[PDB]
Amino acid sequence: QPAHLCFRSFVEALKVDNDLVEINTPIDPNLEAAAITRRVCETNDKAPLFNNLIGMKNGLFRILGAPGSLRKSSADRYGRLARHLALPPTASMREILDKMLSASDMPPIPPTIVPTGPCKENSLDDSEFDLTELPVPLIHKSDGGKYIQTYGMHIVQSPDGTWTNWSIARAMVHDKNHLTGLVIPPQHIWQIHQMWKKEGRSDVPWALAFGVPPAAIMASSMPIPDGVTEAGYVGAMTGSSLELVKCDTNDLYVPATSEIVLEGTLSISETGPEGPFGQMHGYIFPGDTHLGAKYKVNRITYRNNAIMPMSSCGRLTDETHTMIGSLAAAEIRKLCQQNDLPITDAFAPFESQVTWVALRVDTEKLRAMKTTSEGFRKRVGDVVFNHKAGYTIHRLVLVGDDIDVYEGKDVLWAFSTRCRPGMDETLFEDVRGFPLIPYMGHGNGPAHRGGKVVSDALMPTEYTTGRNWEAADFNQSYPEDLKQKVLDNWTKMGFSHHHH
Amino acid sequence: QPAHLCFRSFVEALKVDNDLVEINTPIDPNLEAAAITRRVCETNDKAPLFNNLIGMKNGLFRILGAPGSLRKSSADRYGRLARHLALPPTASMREILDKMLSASDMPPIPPTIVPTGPCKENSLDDSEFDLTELPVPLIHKSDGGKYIQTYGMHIVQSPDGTWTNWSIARAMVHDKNHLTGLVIPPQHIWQIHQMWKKEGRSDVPWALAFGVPPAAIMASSMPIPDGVTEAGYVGAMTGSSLELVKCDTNDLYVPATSEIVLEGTLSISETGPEGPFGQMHGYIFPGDTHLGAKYKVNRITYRNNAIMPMSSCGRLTDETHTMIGSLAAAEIRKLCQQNDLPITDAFAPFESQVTWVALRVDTEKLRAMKTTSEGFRKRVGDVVFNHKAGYTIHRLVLVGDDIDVYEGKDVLWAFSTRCRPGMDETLFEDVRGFPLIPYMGHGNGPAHRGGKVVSDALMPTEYTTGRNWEAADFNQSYPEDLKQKVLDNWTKMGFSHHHH
Ligand SMILES: Cc1cc2c3c(c1C)C(C)(C)C[C@@H](CCc1ccccc1)N3c1c(nc(O)[nH]c1=O)N2C[C@H](O)[C@H](O)[C@H](O)COP(=O)(O)O
Ligand SMILES: Cc1cc2c3c(c1C)C(C)(C)C[C@@H](CCc1ccccc1)N3c1c(nc(O)[nH]c1=O)N2C[C@H](O)[C@H](O)[C@H](O)COP(=O)(O)O
Ligand SMILES: [K+]
Ligand SMILES: [K+]
Ligand SMILES: [K+]
Ligand SMILES: [K+]
Ligand SMILES: [Mn+2]
Ligand SMILES: [Mn+2]
Repeated sequence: QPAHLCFRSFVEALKVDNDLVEINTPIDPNLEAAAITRRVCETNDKAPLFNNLIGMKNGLFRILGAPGSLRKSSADRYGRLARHLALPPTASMREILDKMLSASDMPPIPPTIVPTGPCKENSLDDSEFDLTELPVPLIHKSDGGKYIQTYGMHIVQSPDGTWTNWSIARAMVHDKNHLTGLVIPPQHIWQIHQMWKKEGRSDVPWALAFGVPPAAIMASSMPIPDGVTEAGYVGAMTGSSLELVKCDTNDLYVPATSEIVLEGTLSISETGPEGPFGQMHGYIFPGDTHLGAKYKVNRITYRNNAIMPMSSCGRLTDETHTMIGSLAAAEIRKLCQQNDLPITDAFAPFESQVTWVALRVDTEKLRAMKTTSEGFRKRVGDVVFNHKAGYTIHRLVLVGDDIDVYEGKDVLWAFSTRCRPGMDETLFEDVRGFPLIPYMGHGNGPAHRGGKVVSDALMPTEYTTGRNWEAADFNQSYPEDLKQKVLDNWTKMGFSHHHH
Repeated sequence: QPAHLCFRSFVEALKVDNDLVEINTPIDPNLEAAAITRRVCETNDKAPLFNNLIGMKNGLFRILGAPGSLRKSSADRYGRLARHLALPPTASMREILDKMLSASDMPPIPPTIVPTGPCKENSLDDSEFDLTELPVPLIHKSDGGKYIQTYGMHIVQSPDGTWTNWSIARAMVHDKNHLTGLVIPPQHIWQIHQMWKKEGRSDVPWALAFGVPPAAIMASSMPIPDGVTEAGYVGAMTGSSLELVKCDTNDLYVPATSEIVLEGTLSISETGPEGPFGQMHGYIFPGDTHLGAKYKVNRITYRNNAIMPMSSCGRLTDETHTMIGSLAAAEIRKLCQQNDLPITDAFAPFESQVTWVALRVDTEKLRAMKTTSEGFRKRVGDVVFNHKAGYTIHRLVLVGDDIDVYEGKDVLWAFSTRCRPGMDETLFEDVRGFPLIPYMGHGNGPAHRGGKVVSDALMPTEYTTGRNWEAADFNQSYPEDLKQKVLDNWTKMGFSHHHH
């Protein structure tokens, strides 16, 4: 089975890529696995596969850390992401995001139901498992629980059956048969949960699948539109119908090659303690526990020699940056284009802790609009910040055509030199804010509202007659023939490879 | 003569450091020397010494590029700066800035007049030189003139004789015997020029010395206080009186080992076309020529085999960043401390194009002040932005004790995660602005006023009870014994030197 359609095959791809380290000696899930993984993430090392995890019983479980983190080399920097999508490992960010947006004007390819799959190789009923006895990792020393769920896919369906949503949301072990987790607006898991609550008849049928097809975990991390079933979108993007099996205890369908599947319910009435968790902005607030959603687990099914993917998230760079940020940015690009705004490219700079998105403007189109900064800033921010795709993003940086938004140094250059503080900015206080950013939920103002800004790093002539500068750099401040001479004579003169 | 007291010795130090490339084949001063130097600056390579410059006549001149730029290695990153000051080449930025601030509470050590020096080895009177015939570089392709003066020291004295100022300010060749250059408020060259203009009796006696003692060019780049003679300050910092010789045509005194000295006058009445010049923010605005100050050159004196230092300035990283930014930041640190503000450290992040300064706060002292963000922001910004040392700086970022302000990635982390846009900021519109930033002089508002901000990246409990988070990183989210195990087993497990 191809790597993008089967997690087990993905793992093998990473091996073949010389991008895996298999650790076959005992590793403690209490902090050690996550510490190793954190180090990998801070240094762009190879992904760790823990094949000998202290506490693994009856095949539950091995761990793969850093499944969507960065490689060291520039030439295959995003290679692990490319492997989730059948792309060459040298694929650019633009090519990855274009792949993820490609199904947005294609017909969905609905999934295919099959009678069984690897995810049925083993099962544990209500009398045979205990979630407190599994080798669930403690990821950060101050976490409020053992976070089993950092890279699985929650599966919930609208009461009417018409929309089945796949998404990632964190969850931790509460007791032998329950999790607690984040279910917050405007996320689709929350939107669906609200529909069940309003109906008031039953708890929400639920499954959580770990080690799902890599192309599915990437759509899981992406804010595709409301009411769109991720399975169909993945099918369209990959050109193939996903093979799903029915759960044993409910009528939901899980990917046939899922490593591990939990089946049960998301309560419409109960909560339990959840968090804190060391998260995407880089922080843990020890003791900041709050009531979260509560899931009941009725049944576990799993592959032989099951592997649990884990994100040891926090400071740069991990899946919370590479996937959350980039995929939001992709959707924001599309949203802007659909609103007739002249945006060519969007990216969340890692340097911003994925709280900014830089928007590359087609300034020939902008010129034709005959507008102003004030007007244009307002229009862009109203589009993006009133939409779910803008939820995580607190600063939009508008930049002209000379800036590569996929290069943080060039975004910082433009921001610092072209956007006058105050005058070239519009503040948005009456928009939904992202509370998990420290300056929001642990800050000076309302946790859930405002704190957003559009920073205009377009120069004034970009609205009127065209760019009126050249950069004072090697590329722009010297003619071609000279530059090439300089390069050709560089090592001859005594000064100091793409792949590395 | 020691490297910090004699430019020729500095050049030799760079050789011995294996931090020089001597180019003995013909190099064109029309763009080629500057292009090579620009490439060095963008890649942190070795400094270039052009010993064979097309157009050099009668010993005028060789060029040394990138005299204060960065080295490739982390361990001696600031080694060229350290060599200007007799510091070890592994010196930290904090150690360099502390050295530059060290003379601020010491008695000045006034200079010593000597009867001659190397700078008198050769001379050209009013009938023997022509500045248009020298090998003055064209530094960027769109510059408005050939910028002879990018790393020399202007020497002007108050009418009353009490203050002799040393500073760097750009200047370009106007004609055979004149330069034009920037003389702008609040710079000391401008302050002195104004005193002469108000007296109205004569043009300002002037000299411009190139290849001066490296400890003197660093004070030249630093905004020490009004009325303080740089020579005395350099003397105190170095522990030795500087040896100066009298000019031939006026009563000013130049460093005895100056490579090249121009003597003449700065006009109190004439101007001429000046600029554009590819500058510290990274931009040139082709055609943006404005009237500048005009200097008349009466006499040139020079060393045998004279060497002209040159800054090929623009995008990161060159002397405009490493010296302008850092030295301003140093003076801002002191200023804050003298105003009873609990600032421990200041640095201008290169990522900001040296338009920001990050201010590290002693939060135990802050707590004792029993204040608020709003109040504290106002107080800091009133100090800094009403002072000359704050002139170039448009954003102040306040950060707590966990942040190393000398590390741009940590400043960006804190800014992006701890400062709520709008609410955690105070805008300053009634302060002097720095017009050379593009968003000022080529922007939407007044070129000379406002555009400044204090961004408070202190969290709320830093004002009250103490930091209430841990970072979700390897350093803070795992106990010591585990971290050390992980490190000790890193290469055993199969994962991947300070000097590299
Ligand atoms: C890739 C990844 C994604 C998330 C999350 C994680 C990872 C690795 C962690 C490791 C589990 C951390 C945590 C970050 C939390 C976060 C909250 C809200 C938005 C973004 C991030 N997490 C989400 C979490 N979302 C929460 O609501 N809830 C979560 O707990 N996300 C992001 C979430 O998958 C994306 O926003 C999707 O667009 C949601 O899908 P949806 O559009 O609602 O169908
Ligand atoms: C290290 C360096 C320093 C400057 C300058 C340059 C270099 C390499 C360039 C290459 C010549 C570029 C140019 C940058 C311009 C600039 C203007 C005003 C402030 C900062 C920079 N330049 C200055 C220029 N200042 C101008 O007024 N005038 C100038 O032309 N500076 C900075 C200037 O030396 C410092 O502000 C000093 O504090 C001035 O000394 P002072 O306190 O007035 O005794
Ligand atoms: K999704
Ligand atoms: K702007
Ligand atoms: K000075
Ligand atoms: K703050
Ligand atoms: Mn969805
Ligand atoms: Mn001065």
